[PDB]
Order: sequence, then C-alpha cells, then structure tokens
Amino acid sequence: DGLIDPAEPLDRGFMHLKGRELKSLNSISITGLNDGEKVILSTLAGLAARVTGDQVYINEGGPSSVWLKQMQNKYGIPVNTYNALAPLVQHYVETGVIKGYIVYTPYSEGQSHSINVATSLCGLLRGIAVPESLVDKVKAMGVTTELMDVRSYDEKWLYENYKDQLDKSLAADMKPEIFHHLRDYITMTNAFAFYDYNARRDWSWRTSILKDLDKGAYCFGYYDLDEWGMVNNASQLGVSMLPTDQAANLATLSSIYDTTGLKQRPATKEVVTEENVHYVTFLVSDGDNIAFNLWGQQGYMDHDLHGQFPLGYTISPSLYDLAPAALRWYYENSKEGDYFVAGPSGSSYIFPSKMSDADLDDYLAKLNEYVDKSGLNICNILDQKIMDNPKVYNKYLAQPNIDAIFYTGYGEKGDGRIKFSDNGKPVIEQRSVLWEGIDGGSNRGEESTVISQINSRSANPHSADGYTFVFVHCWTKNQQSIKTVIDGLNDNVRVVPVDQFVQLVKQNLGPK
Repeated sequence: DGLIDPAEPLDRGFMHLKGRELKSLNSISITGLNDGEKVILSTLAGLAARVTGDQVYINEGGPSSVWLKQMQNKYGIPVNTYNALAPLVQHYVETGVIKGYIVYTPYSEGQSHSINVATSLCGLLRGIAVPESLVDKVKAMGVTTELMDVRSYDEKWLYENYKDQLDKSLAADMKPEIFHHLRDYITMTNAFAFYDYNARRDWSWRTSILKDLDKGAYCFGYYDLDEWGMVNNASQLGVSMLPTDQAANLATLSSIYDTTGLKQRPATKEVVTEENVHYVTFLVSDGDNIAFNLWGQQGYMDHDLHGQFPLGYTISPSLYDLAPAALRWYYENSKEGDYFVAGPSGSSYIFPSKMSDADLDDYLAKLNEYVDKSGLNICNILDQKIMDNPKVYNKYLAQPNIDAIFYTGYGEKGDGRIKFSDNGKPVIEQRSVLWEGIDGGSNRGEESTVISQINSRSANPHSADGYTFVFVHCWTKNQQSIKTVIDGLNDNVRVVPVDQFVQLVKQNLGPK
C-alpha cells in the first residue's frame, strides 16, 4: 500500500490529533457539487488523512486558496488539481484508501441523523459516506462494495454499538445538514458525531456523551443553537469547545508538523507614557472560532485599510496544531501595529468560572505551555462576573506565560474596570463596543456612540478613566467601521496596539 494501518493511533500535537504527515495535495473545487458529493468528498478527505500523506483539499477559493498556496510555497507541498469528483475518487480507489461505501438517508428525508452514523463509521470501516441517491454514481467511480447500510439508524444506535471503537479525546456536535465541513476531521479521528439539539434544550444525552470522554477532552462542532447553554454544559464537565462546524480541510491542514514561524512577536515591554491623552485600543471578536480563523478573519485582516491603524485580533491557539499554515500566514501578514490575543477563553471556548478548580488548574497548566509556543500571551476571557472573580483571574495570571486578560462579559455591557492580579498583571474590562444593533437593536455599539464615549472620557493616563478598550464585533463591524471611529476622535486621543495598551496600563496603574 504505502499506507499506514488504519488501526495505528494518530499522532497528537501538544493538544490535538493530527493527520499523517502531509506529502501531496489533491485539490478540487467545491463548485458544481451537490450535497451528497460534498459528503463523499469530506469523508474521503478524512479517510486519506488517517493512512497517507497524499491528502485531499477542498478549494473554496478566497481564504481557502490562501491556505493552499501557503502550504505549496512555505512547505514545498506539490498540488495536483482535479477538475471533477469522479477521477479524485478513482485515484483513492487505486491507492487503496477507499474500501467501499456506507449508505445513509439524508436529513431532507424524515429528519434522519444517519449521515452522522455514516460519518463516524467511515474511518472504522474505511468507507465513504454516500446517500442512497448517489450509490450508482459512486459505483461508477470504482467504489463497488457496500460496507454497511445505516439508513435506519441514529446516533444512539451508533453509540450502543461502537462506543468502545470511537475516540474518547473528542466528540462532535454535528448538524445533519452540514455536508462538507468538519466531517473530514471526524472521519480521520473516529470521533462520535451527534446532534442532540431539541426544542427542550434538555441536556441529559449530551452530558452522558461528554462525561464518557477522557479528561481534557474537546467537543468540536456547533455552538449557535444554544451558545451559553452548550458552553456551560461542556465547561462544567471540564470539556473544551472548539467551534469548528464551519471549518473545511482540518484533517489535511492538521497534517503539517513543521512549526516554523508559529511564534508571535513578543508583546512590548517598553512604551513612553504621553501626558494628557486618552488611550484607546481595539480588539476583534470571535477568534475562538476556527471557522472564522480559516475564512472570515482572513478577509477581515486583508481589508484595504489594513495597516492604517493598529488592531488587535483574537485567534485560536489551537490553530497551532490544527492549521499551522494559517497561523503562520497570520503572523507573516501582520503589520507592526497588529497583535494577536488568545480567543475566548484560552485554547478553546470555555467559561472558566464554571469549571471545577482541578479542571481549571489542568486547563491552565496546558494553556500556559501552549501559548508559549504560539506567543499568544494575552488572553480574552468571555464569561460572566469575572471582574468579581479574583479566584479565576488570579489563576490565569499566575501562569508565567499569560500576561494580561481582556475581559468581555457574556451579555454584560462592560464598565471599563481595570483590576490587577496579586502578581501585578492587568485584567481589562470592555469599555465600549462596536457592534451593530447590539442587545436587540440598541445604538450602544454604533460608531457615533463609540466616538462620543471615547471623546467624553478623561485624558489622564494615571487613571483607569484614561483608557478605553473597544471590543469589535467581527460580523457587523469591519476595518472601515473602526476607521470611522478613529477619524472622529479628538486630537488628544491615542489609538495604540493591544500590547502597548497593556504595558501602559501596567506601568501607570499597576503596583509600583
């Protein structure tokens, strides 16, 4: 074969399972494929990444093309292009990767979850997932053996029959009408994929699944159907959420082991305080979401205004393991006034206030080492009541590699408080927000409001009143929205990079 036995465990980075070391890419455009073809393609990608370095890339253009070219150019990976699904599938029949198909019923028919059953079985049985309507099409591509018929089954059947064969370091909350995102990584890892959303938001079944995972486990997948409830549910159990159901190509992206260029420039430790100014910094939201990191964030950063003002970005430390080519690109594309912060609330989306003391201690010891590798020393916490939770903020800031917190409260206005850990590091609460229609149609997050707010505050860097941390909602407010604010600010207002803001706060307001 030149294939690795599918029973051999995957390698892991410090945090995440990674595919077999990448040697060649077989790139195919998403254009003109139907839903079933998308499922075939993503489960195939997961097949390949478990057993070979000859891997699949789903090229969606835009940011997807950027990551492909980055791998070609920085890591010397050859790219073969395929103009159609049939020859790509045939290639993987010939190389021995595809052993057959697993037939399922789409969600469009009777709300079947069988797509998830098929996806989780693909890596075990060495099959592609195929809806009944495409069985003859795949047979014509050379995939002639039916490995299993799962049309009548749900994820409870899957778990009852395959729990001990499925990975226990992650599971995936997987919507049955997401076709080409995430399923590759699920098939690669033999993760259990399930959809437990119900109108009751009854959390018993998900709890039962999550409690069966190993200590330090992840839950990949969606959050948007019940965000606070899902994150609370996982965090209380010591489980980390990684928003990933809108991420493509993670199996393949994870397969680069070269970690050159993955350490951010250091946060500055030297800045001269200017008297009689008000200091402002801007930080973009949503960086915990790997799908944002792999799509929207690339376009966001490459706005035509990039570099006209300094800007902070949140990003996921987990990109170090899951998509090093993309993390590398961010750091290489950064301008001097750009600076990256770990997204909510560390290496994954947790509410640290909901974890047990022991689980949070474990989480933070890992975080501390992991951000040393990526240089993501400043962290954004998204949680509730943190400014009144010195236990939690002191535990973060006790870590030698975690140097400051930017706190954005979940459903909290943000009062701009600045507090210090016992060891003298700042915890900086949101003070303005740029967000269209925040709180169900208010004007609190409009450019005109943020301008008025900043311009009303005192130009005194020796007081917390002299500082505004502006949090920027990535989906509604882009670099032009930020520039609009900046262009309205008074002459005594100074817009600074995030790391400078932290040092100014520390030296002007922290212990002497």
